[PDB]
Amino acid sequence: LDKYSEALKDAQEKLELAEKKATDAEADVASLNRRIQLVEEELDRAQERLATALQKL
Amino acid sequence: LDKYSEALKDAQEKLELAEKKATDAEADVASLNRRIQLVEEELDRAQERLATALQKL
Repeated sequence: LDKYSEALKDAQEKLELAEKKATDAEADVASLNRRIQLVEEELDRAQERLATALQKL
Repeated sequence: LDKYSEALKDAQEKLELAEKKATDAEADVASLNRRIQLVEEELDRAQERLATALQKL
């Protein structure tokens, strides 16, 4: 009962931590998706500014 | 024993799933991290190309 209870408190805590890791990994997926998109948008802007600088050049 | 064994297999399944929520979220953030590294590297290369175009300008 304890082997399972212990395995459970550990599986359950590991779950809360895996769920937390998932929460954080997902928070990071979302925070990075935001950041990736921000760098993609800023990249498009750098590329547009580059096309502009190159046309001005 | 069954209550703990079941709660355990469920904590373990939830754990494997949460680990996969995290692994998939990790795969996604990792994909995104690769994208931020590549896009941000291009942001900076575009920004550097831009700085170059602007300096040349």
